[PDB]
Amino acid sequence: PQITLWKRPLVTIKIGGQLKEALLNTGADDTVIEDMSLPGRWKPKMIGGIGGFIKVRQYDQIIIEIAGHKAIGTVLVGPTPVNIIGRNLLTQIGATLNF
Amino acid sequence: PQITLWKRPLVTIKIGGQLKEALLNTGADDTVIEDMSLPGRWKPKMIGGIGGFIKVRQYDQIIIEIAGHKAIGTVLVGPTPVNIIGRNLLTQIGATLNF
Ligand SMILES: CCCC[C@H](NC(=O)[C@H](C)NC(=O)[C@H](CCC(=O)O)NC(=O)[C@H](Cc1ccccc1)NC[C@H](CC(C)C)NC(=O)[C@@H](NC(=O)[C@@H](N)CCCNC(N)=[NH2+])C(C)C)C(N)=O
Repeated sequence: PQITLWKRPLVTIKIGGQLKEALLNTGADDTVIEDMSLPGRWKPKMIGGIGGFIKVRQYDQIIIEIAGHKAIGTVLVGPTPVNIIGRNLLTQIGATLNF
Repeated sequence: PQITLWKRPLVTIKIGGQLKEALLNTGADDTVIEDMSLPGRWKPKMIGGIGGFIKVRQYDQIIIEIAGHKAIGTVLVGPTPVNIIGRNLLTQIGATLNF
C-alpha cells in the first residue's frame, strides 16, 4: 500500500498468535510492543526517546506479520504507550519513505 | 526521492536561516526541534514520547525547508534526542510510506 500521513500510520499486526494495532514508525530504530509473553530467552535493554528511557525485554528471532507481511527480527517488550514497528522490521517488508 | 530505512531517514532542514539535521518521523504527530530562537510568541504544549511527557514551546506558522521542500507550519521547540520532522510537515512536503 501507499500510506498517506494525514493520520497516524496504524496497521494490524500478528505477534505471538495475538492481533494488535501498531504504529509504523520511521523514527524508531527498534520495534517495541506493549508488555506480553513471547517464546524463548530474553535480555534486559534500555531504550529512550522523548521523556527519557524505559526498561524493556529483548527477544530475538521473533516473527511478526505486519499488515499481512511476514517479518522476523528483534522485538522489544515493555511499557510502551503505543505498539511500535521500527526500522529493523520495516526494512524487511520493503518499506520506503517517498516524496 | 525514495528513502529506504536501513539507516535513519535523516535529512537537511533549514529554519531561521540555520542548516540542521532532522529525522523524517512517521511516528511523530508533531515536529520537534532542539532549542533555538524562533520569531513571535510561543504557547505551551505537553508532548509524550516512549519515556514520558515533556513541556515544549509551540511556535505557529514557521517557515522551514525540508530536504529542499518548503513547509510552513507548527514547530515545537524543546529537549528532543534528535530533531524530528513529524506528520504535520511530512504531509506538507507530500511524503508517504510505501510497501
Ligand atoms: C497533534 C499534537 C497532539 C498533542 C500531543 N501529541 C503527542 O504527544 C504525540 C502522541 N506524541 C508523538 O507523536 C511522539 C513525538 C512527539 C510529538 O509528535 O509530539 N512520537 C514518538 O515518541 C514515537 C513513538 C510514540 C508514538 C505515539 C505516542 C507515543 C510514542 N517515537 C518517536 C521517537 C523519536 C526519537 C528520535 C526521539 N522514537 C523512539 O522513541 C524509539 N527509540 C529509538 O529509536 C532509540 N533511539 C532509543 C533507544 C536508545 N538507547 C539504546 N538503543 N540503547 C522507540 C519507539 C523505540 C499530546 N500532548 O498528546
